[PDB]
Amino acid sequence: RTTSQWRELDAAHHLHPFTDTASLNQAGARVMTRGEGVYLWDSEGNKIIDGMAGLWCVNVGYGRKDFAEAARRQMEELPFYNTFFKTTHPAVVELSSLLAEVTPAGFDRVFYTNSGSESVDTMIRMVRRYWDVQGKPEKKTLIGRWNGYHGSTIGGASLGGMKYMHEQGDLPIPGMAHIEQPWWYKHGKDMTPDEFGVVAARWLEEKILEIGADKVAAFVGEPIQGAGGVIVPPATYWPEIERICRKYDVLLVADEVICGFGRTGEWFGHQHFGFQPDLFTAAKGLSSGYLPIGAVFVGKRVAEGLIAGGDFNHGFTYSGHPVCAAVAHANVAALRDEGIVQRVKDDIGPYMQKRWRETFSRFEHVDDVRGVGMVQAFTLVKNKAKRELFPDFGEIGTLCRDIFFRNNLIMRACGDHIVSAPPLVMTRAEVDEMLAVAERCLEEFEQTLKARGL
Amino acid sequence: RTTSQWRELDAAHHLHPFTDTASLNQAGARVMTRGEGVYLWDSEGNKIIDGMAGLWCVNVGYGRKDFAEAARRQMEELPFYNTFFKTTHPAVVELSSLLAEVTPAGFDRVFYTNSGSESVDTMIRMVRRYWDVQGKPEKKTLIGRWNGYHGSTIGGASLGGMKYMHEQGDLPIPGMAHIEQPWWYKHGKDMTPDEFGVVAARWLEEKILEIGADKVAAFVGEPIQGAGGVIVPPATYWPEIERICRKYDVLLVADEVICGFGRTGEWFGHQHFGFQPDLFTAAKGLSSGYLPIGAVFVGKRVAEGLIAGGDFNHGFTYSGHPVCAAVAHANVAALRDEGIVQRVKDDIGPYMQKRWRETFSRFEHVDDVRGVGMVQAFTLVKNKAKRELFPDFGEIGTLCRDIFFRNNLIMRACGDHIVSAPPLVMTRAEVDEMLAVAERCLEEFEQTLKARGL
Ligand SMILES: *Cc1c(COP(=O)(O)O)cnc(C)c1O
Ligand SMILES: *Cc1c(COP(=O)(O)O)cnc(C)c1O
Repeated sequence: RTTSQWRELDAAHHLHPFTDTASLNQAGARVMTRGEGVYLWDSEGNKIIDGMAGLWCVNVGYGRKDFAEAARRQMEELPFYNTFFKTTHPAVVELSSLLAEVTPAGFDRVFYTNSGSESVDTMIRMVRRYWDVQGKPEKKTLIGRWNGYHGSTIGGASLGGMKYMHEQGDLPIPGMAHIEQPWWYKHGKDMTPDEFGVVAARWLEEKILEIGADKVAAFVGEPIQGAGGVIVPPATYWPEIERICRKYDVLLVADEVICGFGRTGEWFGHQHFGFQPDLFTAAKGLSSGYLPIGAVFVGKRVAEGLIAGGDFNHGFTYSGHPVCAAVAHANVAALRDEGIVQRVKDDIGPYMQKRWRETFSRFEHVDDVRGVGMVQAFTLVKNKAKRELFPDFGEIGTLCRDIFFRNNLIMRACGDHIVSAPPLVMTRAEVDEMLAVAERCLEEFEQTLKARGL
Repeated sequence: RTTSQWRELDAAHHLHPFTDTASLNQAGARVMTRGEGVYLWDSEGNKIIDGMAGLWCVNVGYGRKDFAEAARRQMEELPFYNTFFKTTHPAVVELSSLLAEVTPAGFDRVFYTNSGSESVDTMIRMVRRYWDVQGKPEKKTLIGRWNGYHGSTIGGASLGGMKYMHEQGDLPIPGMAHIEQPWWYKHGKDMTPDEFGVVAARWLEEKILEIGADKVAAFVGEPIQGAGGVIVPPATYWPEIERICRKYDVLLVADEVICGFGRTGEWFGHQHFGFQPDLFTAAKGLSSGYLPIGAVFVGKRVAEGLIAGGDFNHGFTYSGHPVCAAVAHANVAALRDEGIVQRVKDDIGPYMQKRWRETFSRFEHVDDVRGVGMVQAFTLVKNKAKRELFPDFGEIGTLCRDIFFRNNLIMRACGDHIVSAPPLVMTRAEVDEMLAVAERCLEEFEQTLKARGL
């Protein structure tokens, strides 16, 4: 089948996530056919550097033949059985045991789902059920942040702070509130990042008192905001958020769907930033994207509460799916046993962060060069001196994104932020290869900008 | 590694869907280890007849080594790439094209998810977006039915009509309404099923008029209610429902997550009952549960509307997952090319239905014996003549279900309804084997019932 034929059928039959279907079909979709290591190939034979690891998720890289064997094997002995009928199976039990070993102490119990979005919905129902069991039926409001992302279920879309999502579905649903994000470049004023972190955290206390603590169930946040543009909060932020949650008896929830499983060099983002959530949600890197699986890790306090509540009338047919569990188990064992997470912390992470800042810090319209471990970013700005952003935030980002895409480099544009999260197994030489291409693209971007009078 | 050790680890680490964790952990979970055809084996070596096909989903049966090979091949080539970045891949394109061939005309476009619950959330958001595009922002209420089931996301749980789900999470969310279910045994009074079908359908009309039609976006229903107990509506019901929807310009949605992919003998439940929905939701049988995947099949009218609205800000990371799509393609090809669906319609379906009715007709406390294709059921009753149900609906069903499991037969109890949906590939010999066990179990049930208080 040819490229044109694949594009024709896709256009005729397939509706994509977060896309303008009419526009995509007119332009024709790029057809990705093969993956190896940190590279992809499309139907036209182009070799491509995947600086986004699929979608923040292919942490061990492409080409894991042993994962495929594990999946083949499980699918042959027991492709599926449910966990609804007072029933279980070996794959899900073994995964549960292994996860308990790589997660912080006090996270022994896990609830499985198919996606990060379902994980978030599960977490929402869990935190509300918890307060009901505690004898506090009014404590039901969850607080998230503007520009935070927590998936695409009705629940996750509501808890998320993307107005372009809220506007489709009559969202958010009741019992959801939002505070501003800890984006220093925009909101920092004449504060240092550290003093801004305290101020941005205290926005949470302001909202809790506005609503009434007796009505607030939880605060939920990504340790680093992903889809929002890799917004890295100041070091003072999460400790203050935690102090506030504790003061007002509000549950603290980390959404680890992106930061989870080695992304920051720690196993989980909350470990890097030094707070202790009562639950956290996961997916993506849990299986390195090799098969769909998500999870909610429930701390002991919330677990006991749920357990005391009897029946928990929640779950999905494919919860604990044997094949996905078998692959996830192989992935997590690899991340640990092959020293992949440790390598991010000790070796490739520090190297990436150094080289990232050496590469982009010299560009006239790049600023806020940032990142940790193997997630990094910067922002395209009109004038660094005034911290002035381009109008129509996102239009310039698209231009630069298309230049990357044309040059067979995948880095994503989130508004005018450029972000990257490559496979964790990326070599130092691969890191340098990617940056050399990225640098060339920014030079092309800089000239294209000046040449358009922008 | 022994039964005991898996049960200790499951208790210690695993939170299951729809169960009392405290009780299960005390009693011990049943460990399912392997499957072949229509049979399962547990860690204790018991051979089990799976009369529920996993969870209404293992439609081609266990042991498809060809599906495992399709999975392996795809996972080695491209285990994942996203469909977000103006990108696609051959597996999802191929599946989309095959699906268009087995779905009714006018359904050419499909949106992928990981589960039936995500499909329902997707459908809710599409339905509301569609009406926004029409310039009718108040046309946002979706109507479902009491005892309907549409998943376990916050959205799906709210649209579903299970009170016990509503009472956990503060559901339903706004813009949801419910009408009574077309359960003739309970609500039929002195009407014929056909007369009742019209009355029960008209409950939708009176609800629309109570709310106001300009505020009603859609009616959503399972052609046959699954988790509610295989409630089979009279022949007159769906045509009247459809007539009412057209009268009030209300979208009609079939939830085919169970009835889909051959369960009734047609490819889809709505084909059997002769109505034409504007969208329908799928999962389960889409891949015979071999991997998690779901879909929304979008008809031409709504597709046109979504497409006219530019960005559709919705979707999941693993939407259209290559490996899952490759396995679903294999499954759908098998259902068609191996004549499995046709065989349900022409051979095993009629046989099952005849034998089901022959088997359970004689029992004193069994009534409303029903079914179509390879979904069938009956209800345990205190007195047939009065159509008097036992009090504490569900307690007596539990008694009977337990007898089944002690005799290595899986049939589910939904309240006091006993239900069955075995793999579609079940042979006539296997049907008779299953019914011989079940008949024995019902004889024991009548015994104990009479022995300890009818
Ligand atoms: C991607 C993502 C989700 C949702 O995961 P899906 O698998 O796409 O449903 C939730 N939270 C965060 C932080 C994410 O990055
Ligand atoms: C099982 C089911 C769902 C939900 O599917 P999951 O894959 O469990 O999320 C939705 N609708 C119907 C009719 C179902 O039977």
